[PDB]
Amino acid sequence: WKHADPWRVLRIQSEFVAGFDALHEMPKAVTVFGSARIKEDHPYYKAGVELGEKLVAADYAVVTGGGPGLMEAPNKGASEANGLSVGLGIELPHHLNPYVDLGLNFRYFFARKTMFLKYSQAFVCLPGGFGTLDELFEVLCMVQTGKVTNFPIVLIGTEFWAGLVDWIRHRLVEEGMIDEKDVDRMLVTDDLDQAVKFIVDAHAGL
Amino acid sequence: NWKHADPWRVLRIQSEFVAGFDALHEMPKAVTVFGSARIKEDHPYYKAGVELGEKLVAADYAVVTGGGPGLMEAPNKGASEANGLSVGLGIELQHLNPYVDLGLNFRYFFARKTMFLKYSQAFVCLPGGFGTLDELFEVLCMVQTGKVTNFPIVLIGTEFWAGLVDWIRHRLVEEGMIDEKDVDRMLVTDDLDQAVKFIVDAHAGL
Amino acid sequence: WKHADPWRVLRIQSEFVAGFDALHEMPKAVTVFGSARIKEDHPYYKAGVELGEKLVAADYAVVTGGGPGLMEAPNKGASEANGLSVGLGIELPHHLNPYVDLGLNFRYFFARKTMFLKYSQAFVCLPGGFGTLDELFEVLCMVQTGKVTNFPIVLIGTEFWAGLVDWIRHRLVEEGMIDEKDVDRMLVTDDLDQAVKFIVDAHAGL
Amino acid sequence: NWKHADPWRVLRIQSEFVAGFDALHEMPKAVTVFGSARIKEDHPYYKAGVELGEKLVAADYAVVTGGGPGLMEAPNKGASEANGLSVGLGIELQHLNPYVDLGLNFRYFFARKTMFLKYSQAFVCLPGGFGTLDELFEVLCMVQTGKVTNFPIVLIGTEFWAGLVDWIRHRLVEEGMIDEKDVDRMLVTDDLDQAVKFIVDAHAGL
Amino acid sequence: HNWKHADPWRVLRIQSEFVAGFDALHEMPKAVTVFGSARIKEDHPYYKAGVELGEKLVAADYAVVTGGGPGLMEAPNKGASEANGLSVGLGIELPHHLNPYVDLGLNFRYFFARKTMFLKYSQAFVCLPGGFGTLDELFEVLCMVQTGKVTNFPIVLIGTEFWAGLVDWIRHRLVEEGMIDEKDVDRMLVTDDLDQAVKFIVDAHAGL
Amino acid sequence: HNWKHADPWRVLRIQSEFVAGFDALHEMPKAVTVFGSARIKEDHPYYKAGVELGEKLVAADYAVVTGGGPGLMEAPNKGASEANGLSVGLGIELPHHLNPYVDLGLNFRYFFARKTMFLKYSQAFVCLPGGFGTLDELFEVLCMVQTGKVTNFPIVLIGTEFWAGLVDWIRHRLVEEGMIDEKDVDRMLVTDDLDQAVKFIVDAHAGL
Ligand SMILES: [Cl-]
Ligand SMILES: [Cl-]
Ligand SMILES: [Cl-]
Ligand SMILES: [Cl-]
Ligand SMILES: [Cl-]
Ligand SMILES: [Cl-]
Ligand SMILES: [Cl-]
Ligand SMILES: [Cl-]
Ligand SMILES: [Cl-]
Ligand SMILES: [Cl-]
Repeated sequence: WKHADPWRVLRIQSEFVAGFDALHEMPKAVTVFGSARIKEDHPYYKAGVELGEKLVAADYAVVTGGGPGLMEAPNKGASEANGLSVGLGIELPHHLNPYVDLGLNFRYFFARKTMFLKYSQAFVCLPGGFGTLDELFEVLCMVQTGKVTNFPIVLIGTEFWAGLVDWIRHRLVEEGMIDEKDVDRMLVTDDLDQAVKFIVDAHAGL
Repeated sequence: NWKHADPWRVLRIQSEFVAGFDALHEMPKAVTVFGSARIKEDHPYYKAGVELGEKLVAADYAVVTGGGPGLMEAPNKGASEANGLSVGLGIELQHLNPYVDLGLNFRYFFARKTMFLKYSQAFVCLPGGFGTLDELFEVLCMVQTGKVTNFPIVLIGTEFWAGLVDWIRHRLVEEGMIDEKDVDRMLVTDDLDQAVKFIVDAHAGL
Repeated sequence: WKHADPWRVLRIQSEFVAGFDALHEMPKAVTVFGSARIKEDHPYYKAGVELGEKLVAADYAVVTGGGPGLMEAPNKGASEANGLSVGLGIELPHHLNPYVDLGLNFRYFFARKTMFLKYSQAFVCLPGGFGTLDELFEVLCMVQTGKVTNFPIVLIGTEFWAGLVDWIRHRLVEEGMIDEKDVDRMLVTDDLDQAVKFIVDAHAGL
Repeated sequence: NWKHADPWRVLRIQSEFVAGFDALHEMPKAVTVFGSARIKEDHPYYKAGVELGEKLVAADYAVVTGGGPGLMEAPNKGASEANGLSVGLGIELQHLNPYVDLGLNFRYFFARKTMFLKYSQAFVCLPGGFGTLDELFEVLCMVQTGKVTNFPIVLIGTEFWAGLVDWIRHRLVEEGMIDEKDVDRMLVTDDLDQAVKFIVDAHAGL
Repeated sequence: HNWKHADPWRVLRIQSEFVAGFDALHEMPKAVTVFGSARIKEDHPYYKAGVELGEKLVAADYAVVTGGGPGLMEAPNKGASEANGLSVGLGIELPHHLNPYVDLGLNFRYFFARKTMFLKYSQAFVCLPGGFGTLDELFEVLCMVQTGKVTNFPIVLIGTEFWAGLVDWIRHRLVEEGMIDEKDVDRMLVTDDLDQAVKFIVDAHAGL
Repeated sequence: HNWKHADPWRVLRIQSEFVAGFDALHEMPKAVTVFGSARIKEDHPYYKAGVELGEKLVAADYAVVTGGGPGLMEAPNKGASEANGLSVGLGIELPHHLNPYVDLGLNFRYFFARKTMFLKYSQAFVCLPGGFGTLDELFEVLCMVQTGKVTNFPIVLIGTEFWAGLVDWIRHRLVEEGMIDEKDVDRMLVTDDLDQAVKFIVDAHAGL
């Protein structure tokens, strides 16, 4: 019965109840994603740290998936600036980083994803792999369909993201897969103050 | 406003899992096919999705789509007209295309997505926008992390997908954000029988 | 809605699902209770430690409420003998001891109590206060009513328990509140080998 | 044997909480009264429980019991015959005594117990066996830990309870397992108006 | 609360135990009762002595009757049973069965009924070392011998070193203060020699 | 995919922008277009120069037309508006509004339509320091002056130090290699004196 569907449905539920209950009081927040593999002496990591700090300076909780690399970097920045640093972890066949103040673990991928969208009001993507891209395209869809509103999307690293963005222009816009505004609405930058200000300005007057 | 609050959200989520697990319980082996909703029937990508549907049914697979128009309908048409099993898992936003034999409509994005991974053993991406991309990188990340196994990923459209693949293959691999096998494992092709035999072979002996 | 009954019922459920799921694989076990206030240099604590070790030597997991004092003592004994030491903690207006290997935290008192009874097959009470006595009388009731069977109850500390046992004889038996066997079935001892053997012997042939 | 397995246990537990929260939703202020089920109507303890029921209703309380015979029936009779609100929360093991105006039957011990703490603001213990003792030390421990507040505890029967109180007061206090106020706070008396006024006073100004 | 927990039923239960005991033991052949500590284990010298005693009693054609429990009650039951003699156990029901060497077992709720059966259906008492349960039967038989309620009822203590201090106190204090007469104590044999014990019994029963 | 994303609709949209622009600006009084970097902030000396330029242009009875964005487009709009002159902004629609000092604003999707409106409805160009958008308009007006498609159309660069290296290259390299004639470059004024700039324009427009 443990692996059968009746228990499963109950377990799924149980995980949604737990998540919603533990995050119910969350203040305004930004979710930051990026590669788990990048090390602490890398420029992207330094930026992630600086991004953490500046978001807290703008009164935002920082939410990440709680792993190492470019999840750690923004948690570290936020925590050491004495803001609220949240890590929403996932059980993988593959542990929360030491800079997560409010740590949650999720068994179900789909429950954890829902949390990011329900308890933050913008996404910033530092450079990453498939996990980062999975989140980026999900939120681009949610914005495009109106399931979330006033939800800024920012990409950090111009060198890094250029190829993807060019392809989405050069091919998806050109072929009518998306509207121009679906890609245009994203900010792509190397400037963290402008990244934060872009978020503040889109959230001004709620 | 109980209708927008958590207790009701939880019951609705449960209701959706239950309805999908019940309806999909008996599913034989299957392939999920993704692609842009906006492409019309006289387009070559559409004609290709009809023929893919047909060949998948000739290989004894059920064909699963998101249930909408365009390149979700094409494979449902192919599969349907070949007298195999055609499935559409819609999202509430419009109705299921008229070539769905087994239809379900989901309100929750994340619930629908789960059902693709649970009730099919391969993903084929026809050209598409952000909804297709979102599904592609979700599966790439499930394969990468071992959460699914023997789960082939095919992209149809060499010209369309080239530039994405080139960015992945050069940005992500070179910066060390994925391993080279993580991208090489997927098939990129315009040859539909080669796509099907790719899938068959990866499922050999189950 | 958070403090209202619909969410509450869902939360209650969620906690039962989580507990049953995490303890489902438990091997045979004994629950040990006792005072949280007793210190590590006290005779009762030494006995609790020795009790831990001997239960593991008889192939039993040791389950406690995970707090300090005479919960810690049996966890320590069991853990340092490389057996399975379980701590089932409770959120109080009042943290698991360092010798808990499998630690769970419960919001609901009634869910945590159910766990002790469902995932152990005997109770041993070291000397304690009201929390210990609450558990002792609950299990005495469950045995008396047949809700659990082959469930040995042992009290440790002859000097300590004498007054209570004498009163339950001198008054509850004499007045017909309970049958003689309801108190007689308990072993009261200072001898830990005999405490363990009493449990082994009552569990022999399942 | 789905009927003894966890999925069904969970649904049954939920069903029981829901049914109790629904039926008890509107409860005015109340006292729970405990005592042995085996004492008959011509006994003085029974006569005392009838008069206690009556006086509780004269003080504008509903009277809550476990719903069975003996010293659970006596207060239901007193309360009932004085035209106040008489409640019985039975346990499945037999039926509710005939003086219950508002009856519910529970299969789960732990669910029933919760409802006493949630839907009454004082416990009175007539002489009883292990079921009474179990409830008494549960409330003692809730009061001690701050989980309930302004929650008076009265024991009726000075002769009957003396020896328990003397053991507590000397063993537990002297060995440092409880503080002296933890036992002094309860009232032990044969005077029923003194018992009621004890409760009224502890609830003064709500 | 219950009829069962009140004097009318208690009197019926009492009667029941006398009846069942008198009925089951009525036909007993000649017999010795052996008492001693329930706590001693099978590897202790006393245990081994108890086994040999049961064996020798049966070679003298006696049934061997005990309290039917463990330790130095089981030992003489073992001895007797394994020599193909009659081994009897009259147990007392206690919180937390008869030992496996008892071949005619009865079980008593009432200590006082059980104690009557030892005096009525055996004709000698032998006390291996023991505690308060043993000392209880000893002083009862001694008072039954002194009052004449039993006649020709030899009493033997085994373990000279174990018993010496009790027997010295009884002589130096009870005799000297006139609480007993000297023959009330001189008539017990105290010895370590089991053949002498059994011979004391045989000889005491002979010429009757 | 959409009618909207195809050439028939594009041609209609193009026509629409010319029509709306020709319609709205048809009545314009005499005007100068000012260009310069969108990136400079309001505390920079160039910004302050831009404000003063707008003020002085309006005192010479010119409307002041800009690209309607921030930085050194907003500065002359501010100058002009706050002197009670006509301040015009012809914006280009870009990912991520007209500046708040624009009092006659239009917004263009098509860069090429917008660039036509600057040439058709102003009679002088002044370029504050700027980047590639600025240099683009400069070399277009210069080519329109050299080809005779506009006449009596003065061109002024502000910031002698900023512009010197461009103007030196144009003389030492384009003239010397015969790519332009020397008057094609000598006819621009380069200066830091805003009254001289405005006087160069006035004088160039006089006696016509
Ligand atoms: Cl798509
Ligand atoms: Cl193709
Ligand atoms: Cl009771
Ligand atoms: Cl009383
Ligand atoms: Cl003894
Ligand atoms: Cl000896
Ligand atoms: Cl001798
Ligand atoms: Cl520019
Ligand atoms: Cl200047
Ligand atoms: Cl000058």
